[PDB]
Amino acid sequence: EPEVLVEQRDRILIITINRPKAKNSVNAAVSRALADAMDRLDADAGLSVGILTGAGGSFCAGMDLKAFARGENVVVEGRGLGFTERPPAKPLIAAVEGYALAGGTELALATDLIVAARDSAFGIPEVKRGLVAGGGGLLRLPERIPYAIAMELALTGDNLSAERAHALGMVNVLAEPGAALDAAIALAEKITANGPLAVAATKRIITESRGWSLDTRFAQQMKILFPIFTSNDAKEGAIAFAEKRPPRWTGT
Amino acid sequence: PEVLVEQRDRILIITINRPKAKNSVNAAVSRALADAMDRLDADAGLSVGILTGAGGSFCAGMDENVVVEGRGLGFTERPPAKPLIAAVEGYALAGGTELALATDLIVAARDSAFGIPEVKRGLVAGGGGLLRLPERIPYAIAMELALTGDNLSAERAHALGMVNVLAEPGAALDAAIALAEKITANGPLAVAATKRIITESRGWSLDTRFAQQMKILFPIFTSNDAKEGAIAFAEKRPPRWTGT
Amino acid sequence: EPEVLVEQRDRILIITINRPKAKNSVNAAVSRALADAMDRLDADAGLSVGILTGAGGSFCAGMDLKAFARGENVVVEGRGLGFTERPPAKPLIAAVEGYALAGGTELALATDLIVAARDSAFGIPEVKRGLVAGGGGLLRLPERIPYAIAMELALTGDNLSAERAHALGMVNVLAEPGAALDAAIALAEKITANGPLAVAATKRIITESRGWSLDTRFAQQMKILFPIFTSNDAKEGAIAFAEKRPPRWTGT
Repeated sequence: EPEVLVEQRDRILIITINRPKAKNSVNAAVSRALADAMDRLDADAGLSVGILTGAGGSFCAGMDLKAFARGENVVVEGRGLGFTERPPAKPLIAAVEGYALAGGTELALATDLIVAARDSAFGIPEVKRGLVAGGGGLLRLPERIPYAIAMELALTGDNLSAERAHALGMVNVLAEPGAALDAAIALAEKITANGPLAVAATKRIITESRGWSLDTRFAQQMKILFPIFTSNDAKEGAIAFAEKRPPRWTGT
Repeated sequence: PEVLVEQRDRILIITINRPKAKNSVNAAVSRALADAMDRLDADAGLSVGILTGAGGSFCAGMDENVVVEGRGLGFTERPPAKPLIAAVEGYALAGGTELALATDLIVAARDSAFGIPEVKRGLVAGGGGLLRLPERIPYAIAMELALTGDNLSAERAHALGMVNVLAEPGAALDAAIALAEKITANGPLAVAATKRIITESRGWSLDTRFAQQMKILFPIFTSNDAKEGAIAFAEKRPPRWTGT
Repeated sequence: EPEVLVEQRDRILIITINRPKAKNSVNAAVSRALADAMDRLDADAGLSVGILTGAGGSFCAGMDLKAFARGENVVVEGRGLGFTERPPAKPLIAAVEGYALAGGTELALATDLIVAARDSAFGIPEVKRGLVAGGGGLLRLPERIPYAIAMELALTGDNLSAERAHALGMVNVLAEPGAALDAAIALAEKITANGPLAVAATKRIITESRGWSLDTRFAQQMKILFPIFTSNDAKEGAIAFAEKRPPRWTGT
């Protein structure tokens, strides 16, 4: 059985970490296959949105430390844990059941949107074992929830419940336990109904803009806006609306 | 006149005045907005601006040279130096949301709504909504709103810390004036320096931030208002500022 | 009678501003003794976490204006108001009773975590007196709570209650009035149970990462992670977890 399963439903790619006996921990096989799945997602013109999930009712207990200690290529150059260091250009949704701990919280945080079972949990317990979270949890956590609560979780290693992460605005949608994938699919479909060149460019600006100075950010944004103004989709969106009918996207 | 301007002691009230087009921005509006922000920043007897729209709507979005270079849609690309409060009624969608975000403080009717629907129509929000929404509410909720194009209610924007004040429908301007009055009561230079530091510090490195700040602090130490504030407090009486 | 009390309780350094008379405001003696205590915290191998508090029902009323006016060296070069310009490497917790105003709010913000009494208050009223908060409150407050609320508070000068600062995510823990210090100690102890090199690097990464670009952040982080991989504590964490017993940390 593949250590990561990949399935297309319409224009959504569903990516499932499949080591439920190892609590979906990330070895080199998972890390390469996540990497390849994101490549696939970005390259395939028939796809609009990715969804990341774990098999068997749990998202991911983190990095496979045994595999790392033995020497597998778990943290891939320019990619990290699967894609922690190079997320995909297209929208990516985490669908979380059970535990998303350590590297697993890091994978969730590397996505754009999180849908989490009401009974699921996150955390970076690394320090409790004399480790440090190095898959970007320490870079992204303080950017998703209040700085001091991120600090607190990082230094204590305490769990952060899905409901608390939703209250703090880290988790976008709370689902019925067992129903996270379905809710993430519903969310993915809303995004998929939108203009794909506009969606991608919109994600890029949100993401990159934190690195842009006050003085330069409008000009940097404009370089990304520039192909939108003359895109076929931009003209279609206006035509359809004025024709009072649904839009038809081509990604051009 | 497609934009009204009034002075109320140290407050400037700037009213988009085209309710027929749901207060959408044309070149007259845009140029007059920019004109009013410059007026706000020039007069040392003004401390705070308020931006509102006439007749139960704030601004519907973009309506012809509407986007003044170096300034944007009225002021989206160079907001004023001084504090600016949006007073929101009805729909503030698309470019109207961007106008609201370009202000510092948002006072909104409890029945008003925000949103950046641009992607639904194969467009991208270019007036700063994508730059500012993620600064104002949690990053992932901003991402969600941007990619889906869904509305964000005034009550939810208030819960997320983007709307400073919920007001009764029809009363957003009055609440905005009360908020402005709480600010015009404070030292004019110290208020202005306070906004400047908060704004610019976003872009200062940890190793330079205090020295960068000290440059702004410097004339406050010797300002007449600093002495007046000290004199007024011991004397247990209200301060009489001069903006020097 | 000394103006800053410093007490060790096991691995916790407790630092008490001791000028209840002057509402624990910072003159040059308090300022230098705060810096000395932060130096002691970082230098002492038997120390893991600091707690900053104020004697007598109040945290700190801010800079001592009478001291500043008579020309005392209150704002120490390279340190600021005690440590506002140079916080310590080890974790630091503010334990807040009564008022933490003006420079007092800025002291609390220069810590990593805030434990506040349910009836305590924060704020930066400077502008009401024609002054400007120069101890970092204008730098840090918009990093702790929603940006436009930070903006609002700085311009109006309004108090922010402990309950509101907690709802906003600035205060980590609400304590019983009069028992802020004990709740800070319990929080310190959770952090003290964790691996000291790992905790120190964790705080470091969270703090510094705010200034690293997207395309350099993982490499800058790696520089800090590097000695964690081969530290004796990472090994001790594994062995202690293997043997199902408390880890015995060495800081190596």
